[PDB]
Formats: sequence, structure tokens, C-alpha cells
Amino acid sequence: TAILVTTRDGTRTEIQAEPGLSLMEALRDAGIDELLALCGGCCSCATCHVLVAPAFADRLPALSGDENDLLDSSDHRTPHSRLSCQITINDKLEGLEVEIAPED
Amino acid sequence: TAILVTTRDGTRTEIQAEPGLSLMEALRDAGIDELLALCGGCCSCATCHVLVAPAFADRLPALSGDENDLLDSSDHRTPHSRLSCQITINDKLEGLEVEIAPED
Amino acid sequence: TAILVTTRDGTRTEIQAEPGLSLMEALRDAGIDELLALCGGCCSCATCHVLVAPAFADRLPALSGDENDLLDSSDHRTPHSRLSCQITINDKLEGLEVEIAPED
Amino acid sequence: TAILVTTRDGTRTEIQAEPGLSLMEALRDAGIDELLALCGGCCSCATCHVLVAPAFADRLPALSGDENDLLDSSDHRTPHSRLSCQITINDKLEGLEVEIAPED
Amino acid sequence: TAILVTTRDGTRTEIQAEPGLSLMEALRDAGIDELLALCGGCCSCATCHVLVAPAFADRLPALSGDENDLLDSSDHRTPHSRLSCQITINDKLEGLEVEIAPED
Amino acid sequence: TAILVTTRDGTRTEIQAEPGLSLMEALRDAGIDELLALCGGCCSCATCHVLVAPAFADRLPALSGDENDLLDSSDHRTPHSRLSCQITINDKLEGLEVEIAPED
Amino acid sequence: TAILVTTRDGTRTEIQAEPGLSLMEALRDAGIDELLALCGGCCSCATCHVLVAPAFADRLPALSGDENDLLDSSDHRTPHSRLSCQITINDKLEGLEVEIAPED
Amino acid sequence: TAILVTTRDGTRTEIQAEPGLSLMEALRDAGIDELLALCGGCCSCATCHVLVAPAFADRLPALSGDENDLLDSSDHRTPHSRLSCQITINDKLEGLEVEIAPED
Amino acid sequence: TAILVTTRDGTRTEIQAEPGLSLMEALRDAGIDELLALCGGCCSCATCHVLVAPAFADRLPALSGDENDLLDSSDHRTPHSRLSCQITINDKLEGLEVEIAPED
Amino acid sequence: TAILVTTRDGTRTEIQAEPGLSLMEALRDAGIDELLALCGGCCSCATCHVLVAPAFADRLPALSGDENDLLDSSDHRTPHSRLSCQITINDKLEGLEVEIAPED
Ligand code: FES
Ligand code: FES
Ligand code: FES
Ligand code: FES
Ligand code: FES
Ligand code: FES
Ligand code: FES
Ligand code: FES
Ligand code: FES
Ligand code: FES
Repeated sequence: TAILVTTRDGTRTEIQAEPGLSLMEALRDAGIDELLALCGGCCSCATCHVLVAPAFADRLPALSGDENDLLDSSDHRTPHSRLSCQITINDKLEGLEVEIAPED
Repeated sequence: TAILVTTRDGTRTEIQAEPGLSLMEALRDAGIDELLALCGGCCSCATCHVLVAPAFADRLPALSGDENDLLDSSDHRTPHSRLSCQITINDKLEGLEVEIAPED
Repeated sequence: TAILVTTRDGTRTEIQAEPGLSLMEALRDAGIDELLALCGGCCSCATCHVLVAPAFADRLPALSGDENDLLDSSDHRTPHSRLSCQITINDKLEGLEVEIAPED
Repeated sequence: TAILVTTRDGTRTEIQAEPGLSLMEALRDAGIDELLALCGGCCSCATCHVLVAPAFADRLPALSGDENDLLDSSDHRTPHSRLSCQITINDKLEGLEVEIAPED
Repeated sequence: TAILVTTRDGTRTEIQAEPGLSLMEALRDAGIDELLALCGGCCSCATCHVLVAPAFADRLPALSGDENDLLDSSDHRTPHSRLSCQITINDKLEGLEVEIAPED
Repeated sequence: TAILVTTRDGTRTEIQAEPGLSLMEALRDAGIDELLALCGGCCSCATCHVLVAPAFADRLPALSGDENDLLDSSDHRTPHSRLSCQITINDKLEGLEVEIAPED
Repeated sequence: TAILVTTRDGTRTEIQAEPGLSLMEALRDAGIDELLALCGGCCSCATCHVLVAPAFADRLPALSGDENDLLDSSDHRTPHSRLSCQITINDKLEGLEVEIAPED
Repeated sequence: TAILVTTRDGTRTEIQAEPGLSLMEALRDAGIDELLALCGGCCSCATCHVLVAPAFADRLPALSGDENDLLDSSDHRTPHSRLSCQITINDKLEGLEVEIAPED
Repeated sequence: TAILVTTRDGTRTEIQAEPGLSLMEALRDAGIDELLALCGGCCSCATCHVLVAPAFADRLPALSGDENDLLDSSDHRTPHSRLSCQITINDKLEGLEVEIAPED
Repeated sequence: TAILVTTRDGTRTEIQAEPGLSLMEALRDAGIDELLALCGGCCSCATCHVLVAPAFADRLPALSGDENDLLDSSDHRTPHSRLSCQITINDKLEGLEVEIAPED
């Protein structure tokens, strides 16, 4: 379904995201090459970090402790930070707005 | 989204499951009360344990290390075991078959 | 409030339990001397283990991962096992039935 | 059960809180939306962070190590900080004063 | 690049394996579907477990502590067990012999 | 049994301390209310932090790794910092001098 | 101060233990050579394992999580098991009855 | 196979690296003595730290959690940081550009 | 430098061992090939497992928590088990008796 | 056996050190009292911190993950920092240069 992604430089792109892939996988499939996924989507790094629009907090599954810990390593973490590889694409995310987190 | 659950007594029932809920939530919502979810779906127990049909293995997100350790506590873990509170409902799961794992 | 406690030997006792203390503290205040609380109610042992009546599962707060891990060390753990030092007494526990878990 | 909450803007409002719910649940239920509870009350984030009036310190259960580590991630932790999803409402909390911690 | 795999039935088949892939990926690409990778090759499960012929032990990088702990959870671990997703394919692996570990 | 405590304001007071109690318990019983024990003396917080006069270091049991990690979370840790709840009162502690560590 | 120790042969000695030492150190200074302290009293093995007489449980400091974990590795652990290097000798232990745990 | 390594002085060498070795071992056999391997390549220090040229990120195996944790201890970590003892040399690394990370 | 090494089959070589090396390193250098060192002596496996003669325990340094943890995974662990890779060769070990632990 | 120890103030004793002892033990036995060994050499503090001369790194055994973790807590840690209690004295250390790390 449709996700609006803002990259680090401010440019915005609408992407069509397949249900059942992770947000990280959808972003990379759409050529958002800047989103390193160094651990390969196994929740062991912070490089798939995105900032989720506050309106959408309720539409995402709860974050885990491991995801929370990894997000804390980043100096750009906010209450709305998520690891994109932890978010499964589904219809309830239709219209999701995310920003790629600044580096580190 | 239609899901076929085998309950502990071996009987099979199809349920509807809203995209974006966890499988555990979809299960309880549809009146499958067998499944305790003692930790309330926060990946801290093994009481939402399901067995997933092999044909669906690759349609689900990778299991996490925390999910994997919780499942090892169960004498009924098989390699198709999942914690259903770790699975987000989405159309790629259309037709999923799960069995409620025996108790313990 | 009122808790019905069965000891290891099968004898049953009604106790009046003060709100805000833990179940372990209430049990010990009532002279259930057999319930060792070796760590002192700091969730680091399994010796305040009780079996909670299934009817009451919904009336207790969710168990944590640490409590869950410690309960797994016990060969007598069941899906309804709780560490009594993790349960805060309050009106919603009125009539709670618990059994002191067998030793280990 | 009557609880006096100071919201982020410094204003004070008394709420009713049902015994057996967590403080975080009592807060949201009474329309205090300020408090995100990203992890959904499973002790895996720091977004339900409250500051408890000192006079009430000893009326609450001991904080856990997992709660303590989560709170250290916040630049606003004080020694009276608690995760409100870790506090069970009960009559001993009658008259509790809490302040919603600033964001981060 | 050429690797001889002994499947669970005991039959032996030679496969080609691209350098830079993991052994797990290579086995899976060559259609050894037997071998589940529940965690997706992120070293958090034990389903990619293979048994490495003793004569190649020297040719493999040191196993890590994390890999070692996951292998101990299997009843079929031997001192030559490896997680195939931890092994990078390179020419020093020419002719490697591995057996698919039994399930669980 | 006699211990000289320097409170946060810098004043010194001698207290009596029963053997077998923890230092934290003794300080609290003698009314040094300054000293919070948020975790209840279960070595899971840093609020019972005291600074031990160098001349008594030898007379105290070795600090544990867990105690060491909790002390590092305080900005006022020194190499003579101890968690007072980890210290058992005994006659070898006669005349022990401790300062209440500053907050946080 | 006086400790009654039952050695592995079932025989028992009353020893004098100096306040401030650990039970492990007291035992060894009294010549109970049975008792290995492989890690040398830093809570990293289970070789200083003793069984505490039920009547004295109350008289010792709370069990730690690390001590609890180490003790679970022993086939001879009971709910009254303690690591003797974790117990500080003091007047409250006067007349303590302990038994050296069988080996393993 | 050919690796272009930039040393801490900013100068750069093309080395030959034998397939199957780690990058750390390759580097050292080529005489890049700058690079300490304090723990000797068992993933327990951060002294074999290198920065991988962005174009090659894809060409390495996934980052592990342990490698991720170690790297965060370094003030010079960037999202392209890798521990060179964790990288197995293979044809897919042909022309790899790496820079030895500053010390610390 | 003299070590009495008893192998799995029962043969008893005496060997010279160079100070500063690990016992595992010594056993391999003297060509005792039985002793796999799967993790390459970075204290992450149990394959360098030996049984030390009781007379010598006190002449080795204290085992670590990590070494103790690895050793407990072995079904042949005894209170005298050591990971040979963790023992630095020195003159105080003159004439040490070790047996190679059975595999697993 | 000869160690060139430089203290915090800059004075440079040379000392004899007995094989089999830890470097910390040696420094204390030669009466270098600066070096607190708060945890009694069980690798749980950072107070036995020394700085090894770069010429000697390769003559010491690999540091452990645990030692590395403790050392990172020190604001004076350098890539040459070692916990002196973790270094077994042996002839290969003949003429080792160490500086006592500044406190904290
Ligand atoms: S890609 Fe590494 S945590 Fe998401
Ligand atoms: S409900 Fe506890 S892990 Fe799913
Ligand atoms: S008393 Fe130890 S866990 Fe409850
Ligand atoms: S809501 Fe996440 S810890 Fe309370
Ligand atoms: S696929 Fe899970 S560990 Fe290899
Ligand atoms: S009171 Fe929490 S650690 Fe001492
Ligand atoms: S001596 Fe090792 S734990 Fe007591
Ligand atoms: S050498 Fe220590 S982590 Fe690479
Ligand atoms: S070689 Fe793996 S622990 Fe000794
Ligand atoms: S003395 Fe504490 S780690 Fe060396």
C-alpha cells in the first residue's frame, strides 16, 4: 500500500509497498538506497531507523525491547522513532508518512 | 483476511482477521479463548504459541531471537512454532493455516 | 482483600490481604511460613511461586519477561504460575484462589 | 481511586482510577493522551515515564531492574521517576500525585 | 564453489555456491528446501544447523559465542555443528562437505 | 554497630546499626530519610549509593559485577562508591564512615 | 561466631567464624577443605554451594539473581541452597546450621 | 583478491587478500601494523575497526549484534563501520575500499 | 613447562610447554590433535575442555564466569574442568596433570 | 619477572613478580598501593586498570569480552589498557612496562 517517504535531504516520494514485506524491504525495493540495512533486517543495528508520523503511532504494532534498545543508541531517536525492518506492511498503514532518520 | 485455525481438540475453524492486528489478537477477537496470552502480547511468555503450516513459513516475518528463546521453553516447539503475538495480519497471510500449540 | 490460599499439604486458609502490598508479603504476613521469599521480593528467585486459579488470569497484570524466565526454572511451572511477589493486592483480586507451588 | 496528575504544561487535574489497572491505563482511560505508551505497557520503552511525588515513594512497589534501565535512557529521569505501566492502581495510592515526564 | 551436501535421508548431492553468499543461502538457492532459515540468517535460531566434516574445520572461521549458544539448544549438536548462515562461501571452501542436521 | 554518616549537606552523625541488616536498612532505620531505596535493596537501582571512606575498603566484601554496573550509571560514582544495600552490618564495620552520594 | 557445619560425610563440626569474612572463607580457615572455591569467591561458580537449615533462612541476606542462576546449574540445589562466598558472617548468624552440598 | 586500504595517515595501498581469511588477518599479513587486534579476532574488542566505502556495503555479510555493540563503543564509528576480523575474504570483495578507523 | 597430559584413550605423554602460551596452544603445539579449539581460543566454545588434577586447582588462576558458563554446557563437566585455552602457561604449573575431557 | 611499573605520579620502580600470580597481585605484593582492587580480582570492576607499553601487547594473551566491557567504562581507557588482575605473570613478560591508569 501507499507510503510517503521523506529522505534525509528533504525530498519526498510516494511508494507502493507490498503487504507482508517489512517497511525496510519496501523502502529498499523502491530504491531508497540511502537506508542501509546493515544487519539485514534482523533487529541488530540502528541503520533502518525512520521517524514515523505521530498520527500513525496507533496503527503500528508495539515496539519490542530489543528495537527500543537499538533505537536508544541513536542520537536522533525521538518518541516516534521506529526500526523500519520491524514494521510489517499491511492495509492499516495506507498513507503512512515516514522520514529516514539522520545518520547514526 | 481468512485464516484456518486448528484448536487443541483438533477441530478446524475459519476466522476473519483484520489486517494490522497480531494473529494472537485476531484469534481472541474471533472467540478462540484457548490461547492464553499471559504477557498480553509483549513477547515475554510462550502461551500464545502456534504451529504454522510449513507452506506458509516464508510468508511470515523472520522470527526474532527473543521469540526463539521463548519457544525453546516449550516441550511442544517444532521448527514451525511461532508466537502468534509476533505475527502481524496482512493479505499475504490470506489462507494461513495455524494450529494452537498444546499447553506448556 | 480476601484471598484463599492452599498450602503444599492441601490445607486451605482464608486471609485478609492489605491493598498495595504484594501477594508474597500478604501471604507471609498471614503466617504462610512455607513460602520462602529468598530474594526478598526482588524478582530474582522462584521461591514465591504460586499457582493462580484460571478464573483469575484476566484479573492479574501481565507477567514480565524476568518473572517468566524465573518461573521456567521450576519443574512445576504451569501456564497459571505466578511469582507472588510480582502481584500487587487490590480489590480486583477479591476472592483470589492460589496454591503455593510444590518445592523447586 | 483519586489521582492528581500534572500534565506537561504544568496544569493539574484529578482523575478516577480503577483498582487493578496500571497507572498508564488509568491515565489514558481518563483522557490524558499526552502519555504515549509505545510498547503498549510491556516494560520495553520509556514513554510512559512519570514523576511521582516523594511522599508516595514508599506506597509503590519496588522498581525493577528492567524498569530502572529503561528510565536511565531518559534525560529527565529523577530518583522519583517511574514507568506508569509498572504501577498497579490500589486504594493505598488514594490521593497519589504524579507528573507526566517531559518528552524523551 | 562446489559443496557436497548430505541431506537428512543420507543422500549426497553436489551443489554450486557463489562466493559471498552464506552457506545457508547457497544451500537454499540450490534447492535444498529441507533447510529452514526461520530467522532469515540473522543468527537467532538453530534451523540452519549443519554438520561440517571434521577435515574442513580448520578452513572455516571461528564460531562466535552467539552461534555456539544457539547450537547448544539443539539435541543433535556435535562439536562440528555450525549454523550455515554464519559461513561465508569462498574458494578455500572448495569441496566442503556438510550434512543437514536432524530436526529440533 | 557504630557508623558515622555524612549526609548530603555535609553534616556528620553517628548511628547504631544492628548486625545482619544491610547498611541501607540501618541508615534508613536510624532515620537518614535522604537515602532512597527505590528498588527495596534488591540491587536493581542506584539510589542507595554511598561513598565509603578509603580506609574501610579492605573491611568490606568485594563488590559484584551487578553492583559495579549500577554504580556506573551515576555521575558521582567514585572508585569508593558502594550500594549500601549490598553491605551487611558486622562488627568488623565498627566505626565505618560513609557519605551519602549526591543525587542521580 | 559459631557455625555448625555438616560435611559431605554426614558428620558435623562447630567452627568459629570471624565477623566480616564470608562463610566460604570462614569454612576454609576452619579447615573444611571439601569446599572448593574454584572462582575464589567472586560469584562465578557453584563450588562453594551450601544448604542452609530452614530455621535460618530469615537470618541471611536476600539471595541475588546471579547467585540464583549459578545455583540452578547444580543438580543438588534446593530452595535453601546458598553460595557460602555470598554470605557475610555476623552475630545474627550465631548458631547457623549449614551442610556442604554434594559435589556437582 | 584485491583490497584498497587507506591507512590512518590518509595514504592508500592495494593488497592481495587470500580467500577464506578475515579482513583483519589479510590486512596484518600485508603488513598493516597500524591495526591492532587486541582480542585476536574473536569479536570482543573494537581495535580491528575499519570504515567500509559506501559502494561496498551490499557486498559484505550482514552486521551481527555483537559486532554492532562493540562498534558503538568507538567515538569514530559511522554507519559504514565494520570490525575487519568479522569479514571473510572472498571474490565478491574484489576491489573493496576500506579505511582504518582512527584509534579509540 | 612439564605437563602430564592424559588423552581420551588413556595414553599419557609428558610435554614441554612454553610460558605465555595457553594450555590449549601448548597441547596443540605438542601435537595433541584430539583437542579441537573450535572457537580458536576466544572462550566461546567448550571444545578445549580439560580435567585438571585436584592437587593443582590452587595453582591455576580463578575461572571466569564466562568460562564457567561454557563448561556447564558439557555433559562431562566436573568441579575440576577448565577450558585449556584460558590457562596461561607458567612455571607454577610445572608438572601439571590434565586429562582431555570426553567429547560433548 | 622484571616489571617496569610507572605509578600515577610518574615514579618508575622496577619490580620482581612471581610466575602464576596476577599482575595486580604482583603490583600489590611489591607494595604499589595506588592500585585498588575493589572487586578482589574477579574481573568485575575497573580499578586494577593499567596501560601496557605497545611493544608488549603481542606478549600478553588476548583480552576477554568481559575485560573489554569493564575497561570501556573508564574515561582513561586506551587501546593498550588492560585489567592487571587478568594478566598471569610469566617469563614471556620479562621486562614488561606498565603505567597505572589515572583513577576513574
Ligand atoms: S536493518 Fe538492522 S535493525 Fe533493521
Ligand atoms: S502473549 Fe506472551 S509472548 Fe505472545
Ligand atoms: S521472592 Fe524471589 S522472586 Fe519473588
Ligand atoms: S508503556 Fe512502554 S514501558 Fe510503559
Ligand atoms: S537461519 Fe536462523 S540462525 Fe541461521
Ligand atoms: S536500594 Fe536499589 S540498589 Fe540498593
Ligand atoms: S566460590 Fe565461586 S561462587 Fe562462591
Ligand atoms: S580483533 Fe577484537 S573484535 Fe576484531
Ligand atoms: S577454544 Fe573455544 S573456549 Fe577454548
Ligand atoms: S580487580 Fe576488579 S577487575 Fe581487576
